[PDB]
Amino acid sequence: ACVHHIKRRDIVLKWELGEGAFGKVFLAECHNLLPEQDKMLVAVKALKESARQDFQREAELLTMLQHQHIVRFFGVCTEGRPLLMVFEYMRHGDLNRFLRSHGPDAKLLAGGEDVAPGPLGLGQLLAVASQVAAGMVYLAGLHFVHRDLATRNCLVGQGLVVKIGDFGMSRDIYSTDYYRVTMLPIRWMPPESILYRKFTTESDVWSFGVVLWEIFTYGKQPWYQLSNTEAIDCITQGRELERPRACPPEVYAIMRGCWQREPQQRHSIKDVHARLQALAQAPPVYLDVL
Ligand SMILES: Cc1ccc2nc(CSc3nnc(NC(=O)Nc4cccc(C(F)(F)F)c4)s3)cc(=O)n2c1
Repeated sequence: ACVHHIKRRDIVLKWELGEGAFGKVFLAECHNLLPEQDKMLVAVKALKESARQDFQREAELLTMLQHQHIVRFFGVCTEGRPLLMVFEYMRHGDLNRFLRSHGPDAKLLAGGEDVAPGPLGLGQLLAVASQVAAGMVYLAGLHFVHRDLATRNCLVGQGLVVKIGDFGMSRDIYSTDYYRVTMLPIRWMPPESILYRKFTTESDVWSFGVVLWEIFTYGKQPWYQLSNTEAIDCITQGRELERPRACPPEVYAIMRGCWQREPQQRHSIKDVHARLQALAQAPPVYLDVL
């Protein structure tokens, strides 16, 4: 009723794209979806079913959260089974894979339609960071706490448009990004979330700090040199991730502003976005000097 509905005959499955424990994702054609295009490509998540409640709850939530830098959700197909969720197709996949595929080792081959060859430049990295921050501003505005913000949960589309999601499936491809106790994204979590199990807007800005670090390391795992327990010890004792090689000091300052140990002392995501956007939009003369 709140959720938009799509007729099963308007979805034509093409092939699989990914697969987790709670579902499979297919590339599909969807007819009569938008006035612009009579036919268009979409990504279809098929539920592996109790789970219908979570499914319907997720659909209601996704419909509410719709915005420029949040993953575009078109609606549901509930006529017969399996229950389908229909999303915008994002051709570059998740931001972590994208970052790794354009690292400091990348050359002409990595070049493409949307992106230059070689490592992503400072200007491109800032544009990615800015888009993610804009998504987190919107969620902060609505008083929603993500709890699992990381580059693996962001998608990258044509023209390097970047959008936040939350893929149940991330627990499968990126299993080593979680500590199993339930699965906790320890490496992305602030001391108050690890110690006291409190998750807030402020724990999300900490996590965004880590996302910024991921971006400027071309998708390396935070604390990759550490086991899960060693990482808990480090975070709880106040160790901070080192400045990435590609990160200018100005941007590392924005990361540190996210990692203030006291939640209330962390900069607001709005301030973080404001600074990163200014930098993303700054002229090459300015950016060449950082
Ligand atoms: C090559 C490739 C591979 C995979 C692929 N996958 C897709 C979408 S898959 C998908 N599944 N479930 C989803 N749900 C979800 O994110 N819910 C959610 C829950 C809470 C909060 C929020 C948030 F973030 F908005 F706040 C979102 S989004 C499109 C595509 O184009 N893909 C392309």
